Order: sequence, then structure tokens, then C-alpha cells
Amino acid sequence: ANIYKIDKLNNFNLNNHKTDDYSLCKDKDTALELTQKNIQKIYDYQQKLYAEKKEGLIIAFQAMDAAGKDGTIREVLKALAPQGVHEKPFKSPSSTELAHDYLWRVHNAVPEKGEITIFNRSHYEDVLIGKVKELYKFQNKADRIDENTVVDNRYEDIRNFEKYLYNNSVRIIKIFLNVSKKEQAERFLSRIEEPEKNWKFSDSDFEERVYWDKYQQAFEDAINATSTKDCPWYVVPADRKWYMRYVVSEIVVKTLEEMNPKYPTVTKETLERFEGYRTKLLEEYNYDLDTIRPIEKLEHHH
Amino acid sequence: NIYKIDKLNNFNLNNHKTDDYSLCKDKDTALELTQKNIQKIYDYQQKLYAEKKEGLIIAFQAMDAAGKDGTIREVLKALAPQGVHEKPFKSPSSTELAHDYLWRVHNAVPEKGEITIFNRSHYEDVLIGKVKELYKFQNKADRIDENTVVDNRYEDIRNFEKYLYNNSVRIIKIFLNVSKKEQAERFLSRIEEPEKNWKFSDSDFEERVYWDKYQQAFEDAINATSTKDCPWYVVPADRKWYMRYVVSEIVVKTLEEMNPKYPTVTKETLERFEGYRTKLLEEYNYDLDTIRPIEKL
Amino acid sequence: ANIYKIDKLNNFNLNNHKTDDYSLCKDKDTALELTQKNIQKIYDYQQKLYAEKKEGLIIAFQAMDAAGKDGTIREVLKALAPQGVHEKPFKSPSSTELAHDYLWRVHNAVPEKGEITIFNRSHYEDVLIGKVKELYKFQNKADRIDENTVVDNRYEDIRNFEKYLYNNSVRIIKIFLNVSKKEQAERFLSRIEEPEKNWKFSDSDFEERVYWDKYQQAFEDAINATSTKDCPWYVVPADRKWYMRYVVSEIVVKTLEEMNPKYPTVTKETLERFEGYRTKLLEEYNYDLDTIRPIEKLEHH
Amino acid sequence: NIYKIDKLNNFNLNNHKTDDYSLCKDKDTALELTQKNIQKIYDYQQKLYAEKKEGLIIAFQAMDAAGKDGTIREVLKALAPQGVHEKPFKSPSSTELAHDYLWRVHNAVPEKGEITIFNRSHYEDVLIGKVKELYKFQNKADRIDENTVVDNRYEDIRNFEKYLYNNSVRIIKIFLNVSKKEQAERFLSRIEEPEKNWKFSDSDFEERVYWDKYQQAFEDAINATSTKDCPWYVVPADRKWYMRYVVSEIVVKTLEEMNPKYPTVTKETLERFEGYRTKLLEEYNYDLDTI
Ligand SMILES: [Mg+2]
Ligand SMILES: [Mg+2]
Repeated sequence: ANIYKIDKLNNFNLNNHKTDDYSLCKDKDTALELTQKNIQKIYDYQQKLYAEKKEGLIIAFQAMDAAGKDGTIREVLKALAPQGVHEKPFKSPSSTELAHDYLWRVHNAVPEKGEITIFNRSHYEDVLIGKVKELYKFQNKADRIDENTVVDNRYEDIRNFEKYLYNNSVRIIKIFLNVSKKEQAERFLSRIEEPEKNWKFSDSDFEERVYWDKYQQAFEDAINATSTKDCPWYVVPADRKWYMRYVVSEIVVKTLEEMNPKYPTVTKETLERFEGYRTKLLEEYNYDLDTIRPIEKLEHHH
Repeated sequence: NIYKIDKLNNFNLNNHKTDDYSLCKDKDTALELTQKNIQKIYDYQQKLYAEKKEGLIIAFQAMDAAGKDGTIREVLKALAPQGVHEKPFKSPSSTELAHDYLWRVHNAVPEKGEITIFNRSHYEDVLIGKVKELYKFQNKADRIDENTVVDNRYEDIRNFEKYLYNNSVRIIKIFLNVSKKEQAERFLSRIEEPEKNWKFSDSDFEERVYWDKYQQAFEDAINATSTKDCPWYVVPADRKWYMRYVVSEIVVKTLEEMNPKYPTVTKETLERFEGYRTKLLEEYNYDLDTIRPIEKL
Repeated sequence: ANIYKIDKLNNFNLNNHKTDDYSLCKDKDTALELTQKNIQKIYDYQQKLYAEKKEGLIIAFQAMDAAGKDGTIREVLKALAPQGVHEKPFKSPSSTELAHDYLWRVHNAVPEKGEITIFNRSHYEDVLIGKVKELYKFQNKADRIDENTVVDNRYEDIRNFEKYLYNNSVRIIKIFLNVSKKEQAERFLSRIEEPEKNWKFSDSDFEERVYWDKYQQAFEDAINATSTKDCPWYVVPADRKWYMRYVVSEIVVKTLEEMNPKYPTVTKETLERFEGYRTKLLEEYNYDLDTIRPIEKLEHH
Repeated sequence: NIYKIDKLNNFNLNNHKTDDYSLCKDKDTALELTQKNIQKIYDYQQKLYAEKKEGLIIAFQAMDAAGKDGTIREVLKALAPQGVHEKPFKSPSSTELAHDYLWRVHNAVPEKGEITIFNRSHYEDVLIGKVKELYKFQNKADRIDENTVVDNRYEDIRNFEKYLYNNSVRIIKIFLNVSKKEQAERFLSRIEEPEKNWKFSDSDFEERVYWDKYQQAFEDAINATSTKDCPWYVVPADRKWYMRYVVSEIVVKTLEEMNPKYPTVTKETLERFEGYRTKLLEEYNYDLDTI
């Protein structure tokens, strides 16, 4: 029972989850090395997952600007080999995406069995900025859609979507990077003061600060309404980058371990065909190949 | 409607005969009524497209030669091409099987203001998928319990269709209920007319062996997923003229509940519009056709 | 059509193509009837095209606002059955579409063999509004892209793309609906004055009128640079709606007729299996089916 | 150099040996140089992603067990996940066959600022497509002349790749040139190690019968589609360490010609930014970490 894992409905108080907790590993150097170990194991699990083609994984990060989503995705999951991997940032919806229903663009990006898709922001956008700014009141919708129940029905629909995925061999890790307002300001200052990060800063990043408290409430309500055993939320303290990377590497490793991927074994009958192909290849080259069965090699002429 | 099912666990297939014609016994009457329904469907579609508020899926699920393509063609050829997609769900590709079963369906959901026609549907996964137990041969995670795969699909389908309803997309579900003898007559016709040979295949004939199991799978699907907001319509399919009539009635009545209207523009837009009108009139010295009086300053 | 078909490079003078020509059929009632005939034949060709699964067709309409694109697509092509048909309006590109290359969203919408896709506007937007407003100067691109060869390279690339399609069993009909500025103004007035058309008018429709002459020159240059025998341009006078509908029905019919679709005939071997299935079905029902060969029924009972 | 082909009709396969190692004969040296190249690739990728001006396709085309997956994995696992897609072109689906052959390729072309890796490519349609003459059995229009189908594909591919170039997308084309006996040793290894069985199939073995025809089809493709802007790289594939080294050099050298930079902001944005900085400082009692 992680102190950071939320696995039941209506069981979540945001004020109790401090942004600068570090209780799993107080020493930074220790955490950096444990993080390198976790990364090795992630890469190993990914190769087994890709080979088996049985289960898919979404790793979804949801948080305020400069909480640490891109830096964490980059530092922890750059371990992954390119095969089977997609990263999908959910930006402001296009005209076409708004003309469809809100889970249409999300479901499209769900991974294949054997593959991993990383979500930078997610379908939770529609009960975060969507609830705070009440965007549903300005968007086109049928007159029979009752505005007072739009948000409640998104919590239901999100629960049902995530459980649909679970039942069809796609897991989702949901990660809230819980950063404080002052730490966000320090990181914005850093985006302004360092040339190589200027591109990352925009007007509306600054202007969303005015809605800080409403966003905090909307995270609290979302996590209360969509945490289950099969689709838990993880609330990760985000004020220290080294710690936050450590904790995300732990969550990813532990989920891959429950999924327990293995290189597939081939059937009895395929194995027999395979032995026939082995003999043919060996005969083509008069047993001059590197077999791991040395005794048969000594049998044949040269 | 004797043909609408709008509640769970309320459906007996044996009571829904394939040759019922109780709504309209005279063929020539039904052909006339079908033409009026078609004109109204065209009118509603122009309003639905202009308003961009609600989407419609029209889904047809039935055995081979029940009448899906002939009905879609005769009833919905009235539709203008704008905002219209037709999507036949064939056997899944590799990529579709590597994704989850609703992935390819959700991708074809229409935009608000649009109509998408489904020839076969997500219901494939509790019909041929239940009868041939395809889930046992497909790749899936070890933790997936095979004994509950079908019940979980009924739940997930109900929840998916209610999600769509809540986000401005309706679905009409139509089961064309054809008898096995009538299927055989239509297959014979696909064999004996050159211009229909292309439509006949080996596996169409071979699926007849599974007739009864498919009938049970339709019964179970309709028991498990009929709701007020997402009803099933069980349409007798033994006569083409009757079946086209009934489908025209269902489509027209759904579009009328949706009640699309050309949008009215705000008072402020109307004022800018007047400014544009005066400019145009002045550019051409009042030598345009207007239906409204000209006031000058 | 034929005084209106352009099938050669650098062979196009827009001033010789009047917006109100009506020389193919001067009588409106005649043209309405000929249009209904063409429409039946289009539907018949479409069913054979769909059954054969050998060739695809793009029907692309490019023109100024209220030239008549939507109402022509609606009145002439609503004959088509829904199967195998898509309509794709090219609006201003999304973020994602701008981040990709300009033909990416067009090629995505190319139809399958046996199918018809209608383009309302097209890839030609990138040498029309794209040339007129020089949008390429503000868009993201690599430093090595030379700005004053961007448009010439689009003409080359468009020719090459269209020839690529032709070689892979997809034809394109390109139709320019050539409307006058005055007639556009009358139709805008009608969009403002009639309740049911208000939705169709926007601010920027009016403001683009200031660029009218530049747009006309850009259509001239495009047609000069991309008309070929296999990918011709059709310049259709658009000032009268009945005439424009008639002429477009003729272009679509004549193209479907060159494509010459046929219901496929099955191989000798498939025909024999089919006869075995026929006997089986007949036996299942002791010959009480509607065969086209009733003499065989006399043997049985 | 010896390995880059950048002109039409200038390519003799018999002169490009599978076990050449002339760029770096010492394996340990090549492993070290490979680590340096990989760090530089990561740095370039971050700048390419930030600038959103140019896209990069890295396409690998070769026989089974030439080394495509293991090279892609060992060299490009350095890359961060952001802006990266890997796309294997397997046998076309019935929907992909109902479209034209470049349709599924063009769909996967990357956005500006992004990198897409192709395992196999559009060249499939003049390799297995030429060798097995698949075009004769596929649906097409009656007017398509079968005797010119392949030459029109060379033209169309040249024009497609030139189109991409002109719209900010480069393609690296890499042929991993493996010998038949080395393929057999790697297939043997896929059969003898349980952990690799999944990688082996019946049809991998059966394609060997067409080895010579496939060699001729790679020769013809490289003759027909090598240009200055879209060159081919013929990389000897018989040793994995050497092949990974050379591919890291090609990717690095291409990123360096593209020359991505973190974008510079305008004078006016810099000033707004100063205003935001003072505000943030004032909101907190000047209590923030700054230079
Ligand atoms: Mg990586
Ligand atoms: Mg129609």
C-alpha cells in the first residue's frame, strides 16, 4: 500500500500530499543510483513485452506547467528502445478534435498489445481545464445535454473507458506530478533566464497561475472520482526533480513486473519444423556454422 | 413499436417473425410512404449538417443477404454526400486485432453534424466472436478470464454507447431479421445473375452451418444492450419493400427527436451583416437583387 | 466538356473564359432534363466501379466562395449511393496539418480502388491562398528552403503527385468553377438575407474580396502549370447554377465512361463451385426456390 | 565516401562487400566512437524538437537478419521518446492494398522537429514487389501497362523523396548489406536460443530461394533512386559492431548538416518576459533562485 498510490474512490485529500515529501529515499545520491537500476530493468521488461504481443501499457502524466512532465519522461523513459513506443502530447484540441467526442483523440492513441504509449496530459484534460474554465458551456453540443451533469458523467465515462481498456489488455499508469506554486515560479524564472529554455515559455503559462486554486480542487475531485485497484492514481511530490524521477522509475518498474512479460515459447510442432530448417542450413554449409551443439559438428566431413 | 426494444432482458426472438408486415400490408402504399420519408431525411440532414451539434450512427447488423447493402443504398442514397461516411466492418486486419476491439469502431464515429453508416458494427465481437469463440485464439494478457470475456463485452458496449449518447452522438441499431430460406433464395440469385456473382463467396455458404448459434447470439446481444437511449430495432427482412419502408420510418423518427434547425445568428452578427449588405449594394449602385427594402443615407 | 477542358501546359488564358458562357446548352429546361439523365448514368457507373475494385476517382472542386461548390456537389452527386463515397472539405490547416507537409492531408484522403472521394477545395489551396498571401514566409521550414522557389516547386510536386496517382489507378477530375465578382456578391447578399443561409456567411468571406484580382492571377498560373492529358483542368462557367450543374454532370459521366467499369466475371473454377452450392441449396429446399431455370424443377419431389 | 551513393546509375553491388571494415578496423575503437556519436545524436535531437523546422526519416531496408532491429535498438535507443516513432512496414493489409502503395508511407512521415524510423519502407514495392511481380495479381485499372509498372515506381519514388526534401523532410536510406551465410548463422541463432524463437518464421527460411533476385532488385533500386539530396548508404552488415558504428556516423553527419538550434526569441517577447519575471519576483518577496 504505497503512501503515494490511490486505489479507491472518495479517499483522497490533496492537503495531506505535500509537494516536497521525500520519505521513500532521503539521500539524493542513493536515489540517482536506484534510478539507474530501475531504468535497466525497464528496458529489459520492454523487450519481453514487445516480443510477447499480449498486453499494452499507457504511462500518463498529468500536471501543471513546469511540474516536470517532459523532463521526467525524458530522463526515465529514454531508456526505452524506439520499437513499440509512441509519445503523445494532448495540446489544445484542433477544430476536428472538438467536432468529435473528447475521448476520440485519446482512444485513437491507445497502444497495440506489446507496446507502450506515453501520454503528456491525457483525457483528464476534460475534467481539469474543462471543469475549471467550464469549456463545455461554449462548445457545440445537443440541446438535450444537461450542463449541470456534464462533469459527473465524464467521471463515469472515464471510469468506464479505463476499465474497458483494462479488460482488453491495456493498463494505464496515471501519474500526478504534484508541484507547489512557488516551485513552478522558480522553474518559470529558469525558462525565462536561460536562452536554451526560452522556447518553452509562453504567455498563457503565466496567466494560468491565476486559476491555481481551482486547478488544485479539480485535481482533488478527479482523483477521488477515478481511482480504482485496476486503474490507480499516483500522486508524486514534484518539488525535487531527482526524487520525482526516482519515484516514477519505481512505479513503471513495479507495473511492468505485475504484467510479467516473457519471451514466447513456440509450440511443439513449430519446434520440429525449426529443427528441420536447422539441419538444412547446416547441410548447406557442411556444418560450418556456430551451433551451440558441438557434438554434431564433429560428425560431419571437412 | 412492436419492433423497438428499449429495455434489458425483454426480447424473445421466436416472437419476431421474419415475414411480419403489420405496419403496412399494401406494397404500393409502402413504396409511396418510403418516398416521403426519404425527402424528410434529406431535409433533416441539411439542418443537422448546418447546426454542427449532434452526430448520428446508423448501424445495420445481420446475416449475409439479409438486405444491409440494398437497404442502405435504396433508403440513404437520398443523402447529400456532405457529412456522410459509410464504413463496412469486415474481418479485422492485423493492426485492428493488435488494438482493442472498439478502437476501429470509435475511430469511425461521426463528427457533430455528420452521419456515419455502419455495415456491421462493434456487435461483431459478440456475434461471430461468441459463436466461433475467437477470443480463445487471439493474443491477450494471461490475467484475462476467458469465461467472462463475453459478459464484459456486453458491459463495455453498453457503457461505450451511453458515453456516445452523453457526447452528442446517437446510434440507431437495426437488426434485419431474415429467414434462412429467404437467404438461400437471395444467394441463389447471387449465383444465377452474372452481375451479382461478385457478391457471393465460399464463406457465405459455409456460415449457414452456424445459423442457429448466430440466432442465439443475436438474442443475447439484444437482451444485453437495448436501452431507452440506445434501442434495438428488429426489422422483418423477408420482403425488401417492407424492410426499406420500416428503416425509413426509424431514421426519420430519430432525426425528428434530434430536431435539427438551421442556426440563427446573434444580434451583433446580424448588424455586421447589414454593414456588409450596404457595402455590396453601394459597390454596384443598388443593382443587386434583394428581397428586403433598401434604406439610404 | 471541350472548349472548357485544358489538357496542355502553358495554354490557358482566363480572359477568354467567360463566367456566363452557356454555349453547350442555351435552354435551361433542356439542361435540367439532360442533367437528370447524366445523374442516372453516374449512379450506374458507380455501382460497377464499386463492384470491380480496380480504379478510384477523385472529383475535386476549386473556386472562390459562393462560386457554387457545395450546391453543385449536393445537386449532382447526391445521386451516388453512400457506399464507397467520402466528401472532404479542405479548410484552413490545423496545427498538426501545418506541422506535416502540405500534401500529407490530401494524400491521406485519396480513395481506395472502387471508390469516389469528393474534394471541396484541394491541394491547390497551397498555390492559391498560399501564393496570394505568401503564407510560406511565416510558416516553419528549414533554413535551406529558398523562399522564391517555393511556389515553382509546388507546381512540379503537384504535377508529380497527380501523375503518381494516375499510374496507380486513381484519376482526378479538377473543376474550376469560374464565377464573376458581381455574381459572388449577389450570392453573398442571399446568404445574408435568407434565414436558412445565414450560417454560411462569414466575415472573412467578405474581406477576401479585396484580393480578388490576385486570386484570379493565381488560378491562371495554376492551370497553366498543372493541366495534362491525364490530369486535365475543366473551367466551368459558374454564373448560372443550372448550367454549371449540367456541365459538371457531363464531365463526371464522360470520365466514368473512359474508366469503363464492369461487374467482374468470376473464374471458370469459381463458377463450378458456385453450381455445387446451387444444387445444395436447391436440394435443401427440394427445388422450391425461384431458380431462373425452371425446367430442372420438373424432375424433383 | 565508399559507402554513399549520391548519383543515378553509379552502383555495382559486387564491389560492395558484406564484410568491409575499412573505416575502423579496431572493434574497441569503433565502440568508443559509437558512444560519442550517440551522445551527439541525443543533443541534436533535443534541438531539432525545439526548433520545429525539419523532420527526419531514418529508413532501413535489407534482408531478414541483416541487422535492422538490433541496429535501430543499439544506436537510436539514446533518443528521448519525444517526437520519435518507429514504423515497421510489414505485408500490406487489405486496406493498404486497396490504396496506392505510397499511401501508408506518406501517412507516417514525421512532423517538423520529429524523427520517424522506418523498418523497411516504400522500397518494398520494387524489391519483393519486383522479384515476385506482385503487381500482376493485384487489382489495378485495365489501362495500367504491366511492363512499365516498375520503371514508373522508380520515377514516382524519386519524385516523392524530392517532394519531401523540398518540404523540410530528409530521408536517410540505409541498406544493410549482409551475406547469405551470415544470415544463416543469425537464423541458426534464432532457432537455438529459446529467447529468440519468436523472431523466426517459416517464410524467413523460404525467401532464401530468391536470394539472387533480391540482390539484383537492390542493385536496380540503388541505381534508380540515389541523388545528392536523397542518397543511399550501403553499409556492410556482417559485423554488428562495425554496422552500428557506421550507422551512428551517418545519423550524426546528417543531423549536423540540418544544424538544429534552440530558437531565439524576438526582441518583443524578451520584454514581455521581463515583465513576467518582475511579477513573479514581486509575488514572492524577491525570494527566488536567479542569476
Ligand atoms: Mg530511448
Ligand atoms: Mg446520396
